[PDB]
Amino acid sequence: DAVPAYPFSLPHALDLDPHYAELRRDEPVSRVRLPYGEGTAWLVTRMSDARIVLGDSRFSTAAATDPATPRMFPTPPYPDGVLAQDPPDHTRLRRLVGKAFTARRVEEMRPRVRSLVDSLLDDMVAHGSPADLVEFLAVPFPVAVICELLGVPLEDRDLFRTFSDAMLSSTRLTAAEIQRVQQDFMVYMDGLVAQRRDAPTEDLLGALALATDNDDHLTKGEIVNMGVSLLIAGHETSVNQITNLVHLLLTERKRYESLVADPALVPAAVEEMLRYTPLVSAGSFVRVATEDVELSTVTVRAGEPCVVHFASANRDEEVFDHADELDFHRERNPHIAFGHGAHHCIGAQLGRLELQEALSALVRRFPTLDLAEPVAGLKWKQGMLIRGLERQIVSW
Ligand code: HEM
Ligand SMILES: CC[C@H]1OC(=O)[C@H](C)[C@@H](O)[C@H](C)[C@@H](O)[C@@H](C)C[C@@H](C)C(=O)[C@H](C)[C@@H](O)[C@H]1C
Repeated sequence: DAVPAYPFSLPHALDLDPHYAELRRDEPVSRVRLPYGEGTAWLVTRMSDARIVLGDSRFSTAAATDPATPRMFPTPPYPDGVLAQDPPDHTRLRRLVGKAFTARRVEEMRPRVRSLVDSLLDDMVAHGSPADLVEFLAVPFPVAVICELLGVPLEDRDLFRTFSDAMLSSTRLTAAEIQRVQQDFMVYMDGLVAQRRDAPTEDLLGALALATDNDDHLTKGEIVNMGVSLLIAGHETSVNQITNLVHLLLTERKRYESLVADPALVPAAVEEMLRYTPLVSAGSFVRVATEDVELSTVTVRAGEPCVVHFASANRDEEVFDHADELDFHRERNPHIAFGHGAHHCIGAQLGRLELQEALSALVRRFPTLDLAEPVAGLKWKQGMLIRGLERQIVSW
C-alpha cells in the first residue's frame, strides 16, 4: 500500500526515531508494514494504548502463531512458546517456574550475585586498564547466574550463546537458518532435561523434568521451550543492558559522576535508564484483537493485529515530565521496560538485581571509569531484535 515499513529506519546507538514523537502527538495508533508475515498492523506509540494492548484478554498472542500474521522476525512464532500462550494456559505454564522469580527469592540471590561480580572485576583489575567491559563483566556475569539458576553447564556458554544470538535475529539471519537453530536448541534443552529422569536436581531444569512426568495439562514442547526461553532471556537481556546503561553513564559522564557521589541512587538510576533505553530495537511480539477494542483514537477490529514500541510508551510526555531527559531524581516511574499484563517479564526482579549489583560495584570501585574507545567506532549489534555493544573498552 502507501502504509510505511516498520521498523522506520536502521537503528542508531540507543537513539529513538523522531517519527515516534510525531506519531505520539498527532497519530498515536498508525498502520505499518512489518518486515515479515502478510498484511498491515497498528503500531502503538503511547502508554495508555500499550497498557490496553498488553493488558486486555480481547488481545491474543496465540492468534499471532499464524504465519500470515505480521511479525518483526523471520520465523513464524513457535506455537509452544510462552509468548504465544493466552491465559489461562499461559498462567499454568508460568506457575511451573514463577516461584524461582518472585522478588523475595530473587533478593535471596544478592549475596552469591555480588560475590560473582567482585570475582570478575578482580580478574579485570589483574589484566589492567584499558580492558573490554563486555569480555570481563557484561557477558560472564549474567551467563554464570542463569547457568547456576537453570542448571546449565558453564562449559556450554559458546554453544547456547550462538543459538541465542541466532534466535534474536531481525535481519541478520534467514527464516531457515533460525528454524534450524530453534530445532537444535529444542533438542539440546530436551537432552539436558532428560538427564534428570533418574537423577533429579535442585534447579529449574529440575522442576521442568518433574513436570514432564507429574503434570497432565502441559505438553513436553511447552515445558522444554520454557527452558530455552529462560536460557535466552536470562543472559541476552542483562548482557546488553549492562553495556547500554554503562554507555548512557560514560557519554554524558555527569550521570556516572552523580552515582559515584550517591551510590544509593543506583536502584533509581537503573529504573530511569530501563525507561530510557530501547533494549527491544523496534516493535514487539504481536497481539491480534479477538473482539473490537477501543484505543485512544481508533477501534481496532477483531482479527486486526497490533504491535507496541516499549521505548515509545516510556517517552509519553503525558506520563513522564521532561521525558526526552534522563532524571535519576524522578518522583514516579510507571515505565513498561518489562512489559505489562499476562506477559510482564518473569525475570524482571533478576534483571533489576543484576543491573543493580553491576553498576554499584563499578561506581564504588572504579570512580575513574571512562570510555577508552571513540563513540563513532562503537560496535553496536546489527540485525537483531535487541540493541547492545559487542565491545566496550574502558579505562580507569
Ligand atoms: C533488563 C532486563 C530485561 C528487560 C528489559 C526485559 C524486557 C522484557 C519485556 C519488555 C518483556 C515483554 C515481552 C512482551 O510482552 O511482548 C519481557 C518478557 C520476558 N522476559 Fe524479560 N527482560 C529482562 C530480563 C529478563 C531476564 C533476566 C529473564 C529470565 C531470566 C527474562 C525472561 C523473560 C521472559 C521469559 C519473558 C516472556 C514472558 C512471557 O511471555 O510471559 N527477562 N522481558
Ligand atoms: C519482536 C521482539 C521480541 O522478540 C521475540 O518475540 C523473539 C522472537 C522471542 O522468540 C525471543 C527470542 C524469546 O526468547 C523471548 C522469551 C525473549 C524475551 C527477552 C522477550 O520476551 C523479548 C522482550 C521479546 O519479546 C522481543 C525481543
